[PDB]
Amino acid sequence: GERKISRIHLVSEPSITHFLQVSWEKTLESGFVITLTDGHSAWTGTVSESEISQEADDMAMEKGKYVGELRKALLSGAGPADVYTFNFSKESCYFFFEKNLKDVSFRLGSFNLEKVENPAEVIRELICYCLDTTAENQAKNEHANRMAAEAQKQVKSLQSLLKDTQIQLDDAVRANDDLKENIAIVERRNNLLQAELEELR
Amino acid sequence: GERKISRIHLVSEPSITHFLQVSWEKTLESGFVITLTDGHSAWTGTVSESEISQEADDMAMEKGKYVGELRKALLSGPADVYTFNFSKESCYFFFEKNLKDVSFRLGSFNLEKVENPAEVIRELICYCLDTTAENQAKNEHANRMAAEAQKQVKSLQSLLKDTQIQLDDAVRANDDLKENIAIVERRNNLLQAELEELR
Repeated sequence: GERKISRIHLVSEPSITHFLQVSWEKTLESGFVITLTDGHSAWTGTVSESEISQEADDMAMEKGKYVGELRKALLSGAGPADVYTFNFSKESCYFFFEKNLKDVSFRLGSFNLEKVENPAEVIRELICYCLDTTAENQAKNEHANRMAAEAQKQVKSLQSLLKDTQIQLDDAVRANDDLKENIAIVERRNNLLQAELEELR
Repeated sequence: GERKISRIHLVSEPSITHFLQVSWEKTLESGFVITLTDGHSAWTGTVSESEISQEADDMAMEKGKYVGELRKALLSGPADVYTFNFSKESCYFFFEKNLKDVSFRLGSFNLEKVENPAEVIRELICYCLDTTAENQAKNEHANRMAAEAQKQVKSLQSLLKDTQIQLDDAVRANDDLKENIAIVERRNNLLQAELEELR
């Protein structure tokens, strides 16, 4: 499947950066695993397709749009706009977040995240993912750069060749115009000469 | 400065991944800070310029070559060329280079256990997220440029062929025209000749 790891700010624990890892198979709508960690402990919960539907109708908003909101809130980086606000109770292990508008805010979602017994394993796997992804993109970046450089050389050569050929074509066209002019002239002369000869014979 | 985070396996804990974070100003030779973590605890030590030089002379190895070995061992080849050992009791960390039929001690330093491992780990994760993001963007951009350039190549090739077909056709047409000009001009010459004979 695929995953997105983001920096998150919890109102309840405001002085340190927390990390939110969300993973899903093909789409977020199919359901997803959501993990929260502070670099020491880790809380994990699973949200099902039906639970997404449930949360969507509790707010009387269309399911698809709600999934879009889930994407913007959970899968992106929270900017200065402060559109979304995040809270987590370590007692109830309940994770809830609001959307902020002008002059009003409403709860956009909430889920239970069970404290894991193996936080270090989760953290190691997370870091490993980041390392692997970096490596993969670095290799792909080199190949892409190789291909780009090669293609760019070919582009310059092809530009030159195309231009030269275009010039030759223009020359040939002008030549063709002049030639048709001359054939007309010479054929007209031929008619007149035959005429002269016939009238004199 | 600079930083490199690498995945390593400790001989004492073979199935568990540890992370080695090495940071240095301009070169590894200047000295470096090294942190080891298992995602729960963290150990940190500092290696000085002089300590590197000393260890190099203790091994009767040339300074540059030893620094090169340190780079390959700590910042970077075939699997398990280098092997890592750490005692959590004595906080003694040593690493060897392994060859066929021989292995030698490459380096060793003391790492004090930090009281704030979570803070260290969070900072490390933050760095990883940034680097991952940067390379994702950089790769994404690179693919855009590559795809664009290759598309341009194909389009130009196609366009070149079409233009070179048009040119060939135009040239042949001109050939036929010049052929005809010659023929009719010959006829005219003969006709003028007749007229002259009749004058």
